[PDB]
Amino acid sequence: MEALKIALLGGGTVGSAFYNLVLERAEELSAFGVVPRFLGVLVRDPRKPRAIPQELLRAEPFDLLEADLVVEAMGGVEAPLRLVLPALEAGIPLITANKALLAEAWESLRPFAEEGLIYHEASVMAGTPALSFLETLRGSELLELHGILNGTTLYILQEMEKGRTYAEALLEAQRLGYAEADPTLDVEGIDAAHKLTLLARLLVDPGFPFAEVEAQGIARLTPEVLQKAEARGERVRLVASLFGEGGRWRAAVAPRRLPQDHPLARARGNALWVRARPLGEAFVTGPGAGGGATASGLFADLLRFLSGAPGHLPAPRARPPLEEGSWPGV
Amino acid sequence: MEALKIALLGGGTVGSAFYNLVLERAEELSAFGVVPRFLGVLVRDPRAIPQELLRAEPFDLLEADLVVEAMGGVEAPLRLVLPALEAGIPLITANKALLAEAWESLRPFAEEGLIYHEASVMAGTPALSFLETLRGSELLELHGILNGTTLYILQEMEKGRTYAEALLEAQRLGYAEADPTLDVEGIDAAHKLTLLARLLVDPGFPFAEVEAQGIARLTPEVLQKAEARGERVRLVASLFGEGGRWRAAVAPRRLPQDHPLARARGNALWVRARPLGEAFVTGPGAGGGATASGLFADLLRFLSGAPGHLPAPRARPPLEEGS
Ligand SMILES: N[C@@H](CCO)C(=O)O
Ligand SMILES: N[C@@H](CCO)C(=O)O
Ligand code: NA
Ligand code: NA
Repeated sequence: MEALKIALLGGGTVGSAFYNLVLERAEELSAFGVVPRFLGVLVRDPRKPRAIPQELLRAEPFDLLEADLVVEAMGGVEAPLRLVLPALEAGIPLITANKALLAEAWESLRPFAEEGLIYHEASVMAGTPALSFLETLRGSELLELHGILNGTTLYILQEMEKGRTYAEALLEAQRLGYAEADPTLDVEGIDAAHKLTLLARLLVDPGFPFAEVEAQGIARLTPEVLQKAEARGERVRLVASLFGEGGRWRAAVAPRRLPQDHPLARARGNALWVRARPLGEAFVTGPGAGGGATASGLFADLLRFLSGAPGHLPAPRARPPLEEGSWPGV
Repeated sequence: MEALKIALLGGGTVGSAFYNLVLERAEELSAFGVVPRFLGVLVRDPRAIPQELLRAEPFDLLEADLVVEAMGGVEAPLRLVLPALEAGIPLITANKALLAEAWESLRPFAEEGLIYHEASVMAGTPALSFLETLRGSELLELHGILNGTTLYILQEMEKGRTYAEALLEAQRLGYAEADPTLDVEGIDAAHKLTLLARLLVDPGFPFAEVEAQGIARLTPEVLQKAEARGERVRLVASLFGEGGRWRAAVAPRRLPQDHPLARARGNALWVRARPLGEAFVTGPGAGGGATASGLFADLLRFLSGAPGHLPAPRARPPLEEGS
């Protein structure tokens, strides 16, 4: 019964949900010969009430190099980057839900992702299978991908359909723990753009640049626009699309007018829809935000690791699209 | 650059789609530093594979890097694959009957990461990888539509087609097992359910504990009565706790018409789990190209250095006495 030494960066909603899920499932972990021990938990304010023992809280960065895993849920990009690099350089894996970090700091992190050191299932659609879904879809050649990747904005549109205001729905989504610390990221399409980038890199181009995604959000939408779409037989959603234009992959995020019977329109959670050759049309859906939903993703990766599987790899080379693709905007 | 020496067992619709997919996608493989080299294709009936590669009799597998099996049956493929597994050679298979019935012999190799079998449930639609990620949570209930032939038949009988006429149409389309009994009496669903249970909740789950029935009581009139009640009938494979133990069943179920499982056009797996919540995957569960996508996914999984599909490390406790 060896120690599994975990350094946890972040003690907010996700880090806490993680810490507690680990404790609750500690029995399950003995089935691999380990007992989880947290070396420490990086938090901003050690005085806040928190379901993590005081004795483990760290206000300043702590040495990571004795850890077996670093789990990162601390927010931002540059700071987590500088903290995880020394661990990665030492061959310590990282488990993360940090889609901005992966999207924006890929020059530094790609070499370690290539070595199977980075697990990030929870960085897209939380614990809903998304990266594992695309790992399987590698069996085919991608024709087109369209996803509703951002939970906060799905929630807002679902509530506006029911007549609720933008502002009301937003505030609710922040209370549910769906929104980013900057909710602009959610509502302007940027969070969906981060996630789209990561899907592109896994599936078709390991160097795909975040800056190439063309993103717009939901700031022009209102209950009246969604009610006019309901009368046309349509639902408006924020959709992240990857498709071929002139022999190159084009990535875009934008509101789209969907037929109301489409899988993407009827999904209650977040959703990822793929057409690929020769499989055909496949889709996955589930909760794409929240503390528990995200911790399920991080824990799934912890189990992937402990089972002996490596992390999520980028696509082994870039390849061009098989066909010219094209949903209608609002 | 290394040669990947592949022994393919089966030259039917699946074997053939797989052979052609591997050669068509040989550039994809060279991005892992390999070149695919088939040793031979074992064939039952002496298709879209060169005649010179066909083998009417079994061939030594021990110099293979990988064995791929899409032969069907149990004991014949088992005896052909076991010497390879004993030598540490991995197996990629779509053969759900084999895994469900010969688990006493196959489990120890599955536990060492030598068996890849995504294609064995819902073909190349993610099902085993979906549950691998769901292990982050604990299962409360699982329900799937795991057989394509019976989904086709029910869908056609909704439209007023008779059982026999839909089954023949399913047979032309290539969905049905060679004996359609395995489809229509729920057995094929019950093989697949067993495999899902062993991955997620109990690595010793016996195929014999699955309580399976098929679609033989169903007709166009029954499905129309269900439609008038706002329901669809489907053949559903369920996994749920009852008095402290996991139970597995296959049977026709009256579903709400707007349920994800009722609205799915292909196979579907629907789960509630703690703390994730409700998740769902759907896509084609049958067919040559669909199956071949699964087997090739597994090949790429293997070549990237990831092990095969592991059983659950230990039986898990049910959280809910459901139904
Ligand atoms: N703000 C994100 C959180 C989960 O990544 C969302 O709404 O999807
Ligand atoms: N006969 C099976 C093939 C897929 O394994 C079906 O109908 O689902
Ligand atoms: Na995910
Ligand atoms: Na599958």
